[PDB]
Amino acid sequence: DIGRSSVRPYLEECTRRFQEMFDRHVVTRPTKVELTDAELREVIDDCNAAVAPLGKTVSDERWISYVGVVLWSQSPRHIKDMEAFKAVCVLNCVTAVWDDMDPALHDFGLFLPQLRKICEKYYGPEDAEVAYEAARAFVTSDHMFRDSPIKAALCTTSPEQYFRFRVTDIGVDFWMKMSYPIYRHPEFTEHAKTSLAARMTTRGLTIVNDFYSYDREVSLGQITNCFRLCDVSDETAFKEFFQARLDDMIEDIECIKAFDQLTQDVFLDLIYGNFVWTTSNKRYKTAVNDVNSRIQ
Amino acid sequence: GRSSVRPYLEECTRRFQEMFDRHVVTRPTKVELTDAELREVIDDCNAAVAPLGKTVSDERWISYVGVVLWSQSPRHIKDMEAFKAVCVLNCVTAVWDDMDPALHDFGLFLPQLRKICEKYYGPEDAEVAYEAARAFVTSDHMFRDSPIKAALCTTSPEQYFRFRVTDIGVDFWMKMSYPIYRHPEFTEHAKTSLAARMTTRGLTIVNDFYSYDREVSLGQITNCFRLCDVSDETAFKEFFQARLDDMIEDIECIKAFDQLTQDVFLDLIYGNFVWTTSNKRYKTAVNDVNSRIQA
Ligand SMILES: [Cl-]
Ligand SMILES: [Cl-]
Ligand SMILES: [Mg+2]
Ligand SMILES: [Mg+2]
Ligand SMILES: [Mg+2]
Ligand SMILES: [Mg+2]
Ligand SMILES: [Mg+2]
Ligand SMILES: [Mg+2]
Repeated sequence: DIGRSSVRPYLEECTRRFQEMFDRHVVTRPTKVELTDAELREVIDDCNAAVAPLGKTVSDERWISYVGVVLWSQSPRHIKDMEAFKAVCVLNCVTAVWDDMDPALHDFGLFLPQLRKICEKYYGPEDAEVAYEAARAFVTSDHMFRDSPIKAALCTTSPEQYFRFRVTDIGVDFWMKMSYPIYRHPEFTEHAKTSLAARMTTRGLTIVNDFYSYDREVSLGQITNCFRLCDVSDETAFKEFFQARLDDMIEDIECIKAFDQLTQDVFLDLIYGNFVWTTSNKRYKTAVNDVNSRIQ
Repeated sequence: GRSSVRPYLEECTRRFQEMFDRHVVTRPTKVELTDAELREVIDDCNAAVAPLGKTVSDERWISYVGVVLWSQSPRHIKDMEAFKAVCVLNCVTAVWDDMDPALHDFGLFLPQLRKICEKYYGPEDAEVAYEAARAFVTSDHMFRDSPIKAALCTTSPEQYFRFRVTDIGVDFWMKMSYPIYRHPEFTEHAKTSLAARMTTRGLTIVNDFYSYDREVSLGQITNCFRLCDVSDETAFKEFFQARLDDMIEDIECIKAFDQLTQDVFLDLIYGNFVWTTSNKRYKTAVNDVNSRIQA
């Protein structure tokens, strides 16, 4: 129970083992994108404008905590479109607010038009439609699976059922479909649109996020977390589960290395950069705080 | 030795059927097209593949189209124009799947896919259907001799079925079939591809078993039974049971979806099995309705 309410006893060791895995299997360190003050302010003002119809104010410190995943987990050496980068910054942030909101305040009529306005600001006409549909599908999925029997079944049955749910629910399909304009790389664009890009990266993103967001999520009655599949109060069982998940991440990373050079660079910067950001995000460091609290 | 699953044909067919009777129960049913409807479908198919220069016989079309007739969910059909579109799109992209890639002319074929979608679908639905068709034929082409395909199909079942979510065409299927039903929940699962991911393994394991002999003889590697030594009876049976286990788990989780959506999901998997066991394409290594379409 309370023994199952936290992965704190494993925090240091799992962090060390995560990093050791990346040093061995990815090697290349992720890179932080440095926005100018003008760029950061533009992103944040677009974020505020988009969530203002929903009546909640979001502090700069909160936005900065949301945006760090984009700053850390894109692929700076391959960036060609900084407008598409800023779009991903904004879209990520405003839908992370949605992910944190009480569903009672999920106003599709007010929010969906703001998502379209973002896409139309930053993307060409064709890209705007691809990014928008993926944003729409992400916020719709997050809404419709709150207290759903489907989510309960897919999250409590097996790791295979759980990660299949997370391809969409964690947002990585959305991410790939709004991020391919950053790179203008033909192969990457196709893997993004088939969702093979998302499926290749789902476990490495999800396992890392689930470990560090476990304590917050169980305190909030949130069940979408693979470590609820094991008794985290049982050290031996946890260790076995955790090794199985490292094995999952490793197999994925090695198969990702079969993709073309630019595509695998982007895929691996995403997985490894998310890890680096996750270990520095105060959202993931106490059960409830001013940057991870539920938005009432 | 590993060239054939023929020794297991009878047992595996019986066990598939037993599994379905225990876990699905509800039988699929065949859509009966009128003569005019079937002729409209076949005319559109021929018109679409005509620019590619290879004639396709009525018998071959009827072979391709059976999967749509058997694997939709007739109780819930509301839009027979969308149904006919799925018939045409399935068949013409099946021809593409059988073609030598030297014959893959995107500039001639892609506008034929758009013309089909624009005939049968509303404007939003036509874009969704067309994008999925484009994605399907581009994937089939770009993976024909790709190291990515080798890596995903030789590493583990997990990597293989991940590749099949697109390659077998099921994501395509869901995104062009939701208009048949106009069921709001089904439409969203189609668009997230959750629908496709729930049904991939039950469709792929069946198709792989019955297309193994043909595929191995053409040097096609996209088949999960190449992950086991099919010449080792003990190893095969262990592998085959693990695949039955996968289908069973998927089906039991599908039953958590809403009633109509799960009817559609399970009719797809079980109807595909019914059609596969009566399609002559899946009965010899090469015959006149499964031969490679070479240049
Ligand atoms: Cl949750
Ligand atoms: Cl193949
Ligand atoms: Mg979430
Ligand atoms: Mg969350
Ligand atoms: Mg989380
Ligand atoms: Mg194929
Ligand atoms: Mg084939
Ligand atoms: Mg096959």
